[PDB]
Amino acid sequence: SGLVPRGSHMAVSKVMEKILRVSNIDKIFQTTTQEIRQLLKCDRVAVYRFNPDWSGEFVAESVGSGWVKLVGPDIKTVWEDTHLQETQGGRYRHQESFVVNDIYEAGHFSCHLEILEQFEIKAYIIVPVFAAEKLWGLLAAYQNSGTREWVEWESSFLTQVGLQFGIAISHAEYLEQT
Amino acid sequence: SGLVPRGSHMAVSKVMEKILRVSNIDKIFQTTTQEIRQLLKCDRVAVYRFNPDWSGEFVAESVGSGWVKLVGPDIKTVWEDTHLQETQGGRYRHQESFVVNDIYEAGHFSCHLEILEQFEIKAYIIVPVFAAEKLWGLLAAYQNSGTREWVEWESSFLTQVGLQFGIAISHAEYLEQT
Ligand SMILES: CCC1=C(C)/C(=C/C2=NC(=C\c3[nH]c(/C=C4\NC(=O)[C@H](C)[C@H]4CC)c(C)c3CCC(=O)O)/C(CCC(=O)O)=C2C)NC1=O
Ligand SMILES: CCC1=C(C)/C(=C/C2=NC(=C\c3[nH]c(/C=C4\NC(=O)[C@H](C)[C@H]4CC)c(C)c3CCC(=O)O)/C(CCC(=O)O)=C2C)NC1=O
Repeated sequence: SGLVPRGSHMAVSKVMEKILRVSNIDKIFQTTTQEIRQLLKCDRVAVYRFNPDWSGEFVAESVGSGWVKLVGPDIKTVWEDTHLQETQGGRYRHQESFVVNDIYEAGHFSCHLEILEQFEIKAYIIVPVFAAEKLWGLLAAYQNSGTREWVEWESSFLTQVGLQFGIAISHAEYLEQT
Repeated sequence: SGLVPRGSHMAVSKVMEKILRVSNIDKIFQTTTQEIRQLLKCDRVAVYRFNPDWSGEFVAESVGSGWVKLVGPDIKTVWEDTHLQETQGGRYRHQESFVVNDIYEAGHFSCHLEILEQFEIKAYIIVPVFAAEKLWGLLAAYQNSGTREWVEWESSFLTQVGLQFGIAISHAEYLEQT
């Protein structure tokens, strides 16, 4: 019997069309984080951009009602993570994605737990965004309402959109090139 | 622990870069069918294009040594399939993909089996290629050496490249638009 279209495949395909047709990458990030958050039924999806010193800030997001807005006019949410700085991007530098069903089961340090608790994160998936051969930032999906048993299609989907964001950034650089 | 890059994800991402940078869609089909065939370790990967009457022909392929070449200069391999014609594209019109581990276990008619046997096909995956809202053709992976227990990542991968071929064709149309 046939295999009908899958949500993740159709969402990734839609991102590709936007990259082909939309020059405003901010707008691609804003609409795409929204589409991802709807498909994953999670509480926040965010793009985090590294600074040269490996600190960074949230630059785009979609967030459900009842959770704090971390991106917007006259807001700048910075996270200067000393592990990511010391290691120049952690495992993400090696193009690894990471899946955490329960932040209390991951062996995080308490100062890291504190920040996760501040953003009300209970479970997450984090993937790399590479532009050219450099780690440019991270794309993350968060569950704030409770723990979550993420499945393979969900982590693969988020990884694939991270690749597409990377291509979007790279292509914009290429086009300019004036 | 981290999830390292997956072959299918990196291959789909490479196709997207080609679509952004390469105007020659023939060339995208030829190099991409080769990449797919290597990753799937199968014997033939082919793009089949429909004519207005729902007959069609193979327009690009990668094929292993020892199997017949069906695409090339001064060759035209047509398959006029009466089921696909009568139904205007079969299940593929509804954007369904199809996975067959063993052609003898699928309930095919003997005249269909005959053609499959002519091309030495034992097992296959077939996916749609849509350009705009129209079924433009099919992208197929074939095992000729024996039956094959295809797995989910393989069918998802082929489906995703079918979507990307569709976007490639659509975008080329859009750009012309002169
Ligand atoms: C996309 C936004 C985002 C960021 C930036 C983030 C940071 C972050 N901090 C990490 C680890 C870490 N972070 C810290 C430490 C600290 N962290 C601090 O903010 C303090 C300044 C300092 C206290 C000393 C340490 C010690 C680790 C490694 C141990 C652990 O996993 O907690 C990890 C590693 C998890 C892994 O891949 O194993 C991430 C992803 N998570 C996110 O979702
Ligand atoms: C990409 C290249 C390619 C093509 C075109 C192809 C054709 C093809 N013929 C099909 C069915 C069919 N084809 C035919 C009949 C015929 N077929 C003929 O070539 C004769 C003219 C005629 C004899 C009457 C019939 C009766 C069916 C439906 C029953 C069956 O599954 O065999 C199906 C349906 C399988 C499904 O989705 O269930 C396909 C995909 N397979 C491929 O890999």
